Amino acid sequence: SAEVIDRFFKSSGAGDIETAVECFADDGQWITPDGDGLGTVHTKDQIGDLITSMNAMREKMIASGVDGKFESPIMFGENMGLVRATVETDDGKVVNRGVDLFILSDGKIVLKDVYRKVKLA
Amino acid sequence: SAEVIDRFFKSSGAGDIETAVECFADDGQWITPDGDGLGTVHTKDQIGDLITSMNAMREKMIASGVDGKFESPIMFGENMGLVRATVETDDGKVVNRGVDLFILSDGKIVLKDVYRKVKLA
Amino acid sequence: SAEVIDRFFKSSGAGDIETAVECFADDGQWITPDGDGLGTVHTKDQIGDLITSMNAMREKMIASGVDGKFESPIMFGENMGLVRATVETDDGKVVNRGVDLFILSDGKIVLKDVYRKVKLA
Amino acid sequence: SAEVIDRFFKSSGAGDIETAVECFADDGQWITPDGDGLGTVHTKDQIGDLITSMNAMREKMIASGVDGKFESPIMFGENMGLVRATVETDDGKVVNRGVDLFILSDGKIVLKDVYRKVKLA
Ligand SMILES: CCC[C@H]1C(=O)CC(=O)O[C@@H]1CC(=O)/C(C)=C/C[C@@H]1O[C@@](C)(CCO)C[C@@H]1C
Ligand SMILES: CCC[C@H]1C(=O)CC(=O)O[C@@H]1CC(=O)/C(C)=C/C[C@@H]1O[C@@](C)(CCO)C[C@@H]1C
Ligand SMILES: CCC[C@H]1C(=O)CC(=O)O[C@@H]1CC(=O)/C(C)=C/C[C@@H]1O[C@@](C)(CCO)C[C@@H]1C
Ligand SMILES: CCC[C@H]1C(=O)CC(=O)O[C@@H]1CC(=O)/C(C)=C/C[C@@H]1O[C@@](C)(CCO)C[C@@H]1C
Repeated sequence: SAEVIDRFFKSSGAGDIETAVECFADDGQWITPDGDGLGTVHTKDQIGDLITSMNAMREKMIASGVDGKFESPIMFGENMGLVRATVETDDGKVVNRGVDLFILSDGKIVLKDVYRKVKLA
Repeated sequence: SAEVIDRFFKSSGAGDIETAVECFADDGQWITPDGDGLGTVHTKDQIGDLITSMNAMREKMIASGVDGKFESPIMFGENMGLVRATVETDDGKVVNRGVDLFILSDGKIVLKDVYRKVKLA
Repeated sequence: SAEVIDRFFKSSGAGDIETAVECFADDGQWITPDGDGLGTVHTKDQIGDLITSMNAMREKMIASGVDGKFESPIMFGENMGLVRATVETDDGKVVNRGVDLFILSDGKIVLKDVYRKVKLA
Repeated sequence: SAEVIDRFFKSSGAGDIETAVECFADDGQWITPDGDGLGTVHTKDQIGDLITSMNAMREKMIASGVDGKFESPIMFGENMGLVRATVETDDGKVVNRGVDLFILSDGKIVLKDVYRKVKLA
């Protein structure tokens, strides 16, 4: 169900690193679209740092008049959720859009990945 | 459910600006595929004007023998609907096609966005 | 439901022009991926001829060792079905693939369109 | 349902060639993204060899520090399942991703196909 995805967004968006991390199965992975290949894999014990570093990135974006807006997850059965994301300037300009994929197993996240429109570095 | 999406198409297609606007949550956004970026964001109080201006555009299209045809929304659970759109000439020629995304929250539209085949200016 | 889509494939695949045509609403359209634009629109009374001409095309393909294989439609609620198509040579070579979109209204087809991988003329 | 897809992954991943093969209808096809065209068709009696040869390929990949990870299938009704695949290096680098399509009929696989991001030879 969507509860673990909701919990993840709320806790990770406030810096409750420990709650956010615990949304992931011990074998779960969070794939970010950076690095040599199509992405970089983060395991559960890499994910707390990742959250912290993405929060710091978000603050720089905000200071520039840009921020991401995440919609409530759309569930496809119990084990998959799609989250629409839109990155917008305060002037009303979409600068990026994408979909966060969540694959769940047993109420935990086993895969978080993103598909984005603009391949930002 | 699809009722608010249906209400939106019927009212906005006839110029009932006030009913159409009220289909959107106060925090909702309607993204149009124009502007510097991947689109331009319209908030609820920008949406009435937008409807009026798109109706005027539609009349110019019709006078040229071109018009858009929208299918009934296909629901994915309660909170997402997809609307197929086809732009056709009176001679039977598809000139554009796309999908209108609706994300709902609490019976209101929180995101209307479009994906189109031809990136028309 | 899928019955009208199944009926359409069975009847149109055997040349029962009248049954196939009657699967379409009077306002339905069948879009083929040929012509000046992204496709060409066929109304209900253009569709019988279209079926005949596509059957004749299919026979030429078969004589060349190529044929299309259609899977059973995958339903998304009552009013949308997706049909996977694969075009294969008798030597085991996929030469095209795509998805037939069916949008239904009231048990009739209101839109049949195709998305294909190879933009064959 | 997903049972036949699960059975197929478990048995084919261990070399139980006979169980894996019997997951396919007698008319089923497994399409691999190699060959002259958009893929190559394997019938039921070609599929055992295919499994063996893909296992041997997998062992070479593993010896290079690369392996594929398959998620549990996401069902769309009874007759379609999507399986997310990610190919990763042991250093945490996604090198390929895709989706395995399964179309079922009567509890058997009638079509297995893949869509991949990187068109690897
Ligand atoms: C993992 C890739 C990140 C990108 C996507 O996933 C979709 C996209 O294109 O934009 C994203 C970047 C973005 O704009 C924001 C606001 C990231 C913030 C983070 O958001 C949380 C809630 C986790 C989800 O990322 C905690 C952080 C504050
Ligand atoms: C917001 C982008 C507009 C495009 C799409 O969304 C999908 C696409 O490619 O074509 C569209 C343009 C089009 O052809 C029409 C008929 C617009 C009319 C408007 O339609 C209403 C019902 C609202 C929905 O747009 C009120 C207006 C009369
Ligand atoms: C309308 C576009 C046609 C293409 C698609 O729709 C998907 C695709 O890429 O290949 C198709 C062409 C094809 O290979 C066949 C076998 C057409 C035969 C016709 O099939 C029937 C059953 C109607 C459905 O087309 C009656 C005809 C004998
Ligand atoms: C049929 C195309 C193969 C590719 C995909 O399907 C998705 C993708 O991009 O990567 C795949 C290649 C891959 O990395 C692995 C691990 C193949 C192993 C095989 O996996 C089993 C379980 C069958 C499913 O393939 C038995 C074999 C050991």
